[PDB]
Amino acid sequence: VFALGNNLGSTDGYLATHSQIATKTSKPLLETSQTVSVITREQIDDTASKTVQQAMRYTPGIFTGQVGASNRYDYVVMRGFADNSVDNIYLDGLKAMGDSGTFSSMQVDPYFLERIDVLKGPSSVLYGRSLPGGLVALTSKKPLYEDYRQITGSIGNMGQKEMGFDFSGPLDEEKRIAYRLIGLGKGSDTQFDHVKEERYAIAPTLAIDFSDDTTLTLQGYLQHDPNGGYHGGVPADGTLSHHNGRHISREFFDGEPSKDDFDRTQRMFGYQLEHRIDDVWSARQNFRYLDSDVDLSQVYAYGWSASEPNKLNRYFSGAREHLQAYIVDNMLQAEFATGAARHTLLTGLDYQRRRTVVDWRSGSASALDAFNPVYGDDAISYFPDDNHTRRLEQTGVYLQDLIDIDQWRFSLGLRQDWVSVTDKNRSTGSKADDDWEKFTGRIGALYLFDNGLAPYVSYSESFNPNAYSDASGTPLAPTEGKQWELGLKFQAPGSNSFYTASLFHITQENVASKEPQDNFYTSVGEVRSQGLELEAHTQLSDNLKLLGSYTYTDITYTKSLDGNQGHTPNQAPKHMASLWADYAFDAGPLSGLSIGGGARYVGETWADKENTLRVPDYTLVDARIGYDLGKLGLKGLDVSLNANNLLDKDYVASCYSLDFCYFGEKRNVTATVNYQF
Ligand SMILES: O=C1CCC(=O)N(O)C/C=C\CCNC(=O)CCC(=O)N(O)CCCCCNC(=O)CCC(=O)N(O)CCCCCN1
Ligand SMILES: [Fe+3]
Repeated sequence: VFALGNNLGSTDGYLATHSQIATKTSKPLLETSQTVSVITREQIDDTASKTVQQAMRYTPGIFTGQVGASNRYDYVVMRGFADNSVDNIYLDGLKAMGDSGTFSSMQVDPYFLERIDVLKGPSSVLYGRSLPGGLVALTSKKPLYEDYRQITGSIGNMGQKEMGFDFSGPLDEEKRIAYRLIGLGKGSDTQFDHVKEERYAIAPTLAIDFSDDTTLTLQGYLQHDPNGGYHGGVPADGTLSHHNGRHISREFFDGEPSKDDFDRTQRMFGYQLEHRIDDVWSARQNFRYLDSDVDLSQVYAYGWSASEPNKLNRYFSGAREHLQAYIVDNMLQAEFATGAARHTLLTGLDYQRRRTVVDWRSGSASALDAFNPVYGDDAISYFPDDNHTRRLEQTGVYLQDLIDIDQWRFSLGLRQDWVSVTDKNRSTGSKADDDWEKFTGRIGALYLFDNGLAPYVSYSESFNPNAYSDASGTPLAPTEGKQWELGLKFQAPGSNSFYTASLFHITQENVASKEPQDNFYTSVGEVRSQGLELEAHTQLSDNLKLLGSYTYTDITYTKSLDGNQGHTPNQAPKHMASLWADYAFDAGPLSGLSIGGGARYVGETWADKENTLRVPDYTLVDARIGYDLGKLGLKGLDVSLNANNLLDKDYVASCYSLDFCYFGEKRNVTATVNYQF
């Protein structure tokens, strides 16, 4: 029922059957001509992820470690495209609406979600401004039409506090009206010294059934991060090498406790409206408005001091940003048939308007003795202020037809966009003002075999506004992703196991490169990613579940005046592989017990785009044990005990630069308890 803007599959533990992220209507994973991965609530829960970015540790084509063990932002690197990777999250069908050009990027706390879909490659024909990596859609919890009431509390190493509830049920006699109220306060320290994480989040949801054929859902999300944990980055020289014989803490705080602040207040409001006209015509409208306050004040290590032996330079950055943004998507779907062809035709109009105000401050601070340092001097030789107002408008009209004929399943997509990005410098009084029309197209064919085997070709296209200056101080013409993808999807009919293989080849044009001392960017640049993703979910018995993934990424600068042509980028492991298992007990003394575990393997990261040194291929173990002490005879009460990186390793995640390497997260430990009623 409905299926326009709805997934409507069946999840069985770690595997789902349908997804619309590649479709904007429920189409089963096995018939869709794109690379989709679903991360279930159970996957997130069992695997003890604290972050959207953490959830996808076990997913092929995804690099989790762009900024290492810092839970401030969600850096998801899809197929080795890391430039812009914060701008990749879609919430309940609509863009997150952050500013990857300021500090105002959002975090959706997994507790509020129940499902993560992930699409790969150029995904713009339905979504618009997007990356050639792909994108990630968070389907949050919706109202349940019968009482579900649960409370949690997790304690962990690193002084981790979590406590949350999730209440839902019908308010109505006729049960046409249902609600949901999620909420969670959440503390933590981090491995890092003098950093504290906080979050306080609530989420009311009200779902109404007016007719049999019409349903309006009302959405609200308030989230307060009074502290942002850690976000610094320390040099290659004392991490990858020894720096004069010693080489930095796994807890090293490059900042200043005196002057350490991160304050993000996320206030969202929206609705999803669904109306069925005919058994042919259904139309949906999704809207969201966002309002976010970000206050930063960080002092950070930028490379070694010439004049002091074992101390780093420290520079200040400070922000007060208020962002306003609203996005709407209006769709119109005809399910109809014409001779043997089942036409599933969508036309769509989406509009998003964003406006950021930014007050940026910066300067010099004291240097810091990198091994066993002393804190206390916190004056700043400020630089000039830099205050902007950034606007962005985006109007999108798109049209899509899924043709079912015999065993063939065809996807056609066409989209027009009209973008307008503005950057008024309030300090200078100078405003850059650029407008763009670009046209994207997708085309995807797949034969479904009666045995449940399905090859598919697919060609798709991406676009996104450049983040650079036209050596005239103007936004450059936007970057363009093109993809050939070939793949093989398979599921025997009486199995609960699913197999994906993807061959991809993605070129991305007009990416900002220049002559090195010369500092005036030109847009003739090109990046080329190709490879093969292998993803496997398998049931053996009712208690056994498995995940296995393999990823080969050949990413190159096909053009760069940087001097880096033929240079493969940093933060892009050529190979990657992961595995996860979970065993429960049917009957006997161990019934209600679930032991689980797996491992992740990352390949070699380059520290720099000139490719001067690689980063140790690191390889981590995650484990857990859970007793549903409901088998004792306390029904609805259950405990989990999880631990990540069981070998408590001190590795670096990756490096942006040689001056900037990010530490891998240490052994995280959970113990958590749940009652339901
Ligand atoms: O090294 C890192 C990770 C990467 C990083 O923070 N960057 O500077 C930029 C690299 C990644 C781009 C992904 N975008 C974001 O994470 C959005 C927020 C962010 O951290 N940004 O860099 C974007 C802010 C735009 C302003 C440009 N930079 C600054 O004002 C100070 C440096 C700046 O951008 N900072 O946040 C402070 C620099 C301190 C380094 C601590 N963190
Ligand atoms: Fe930054």
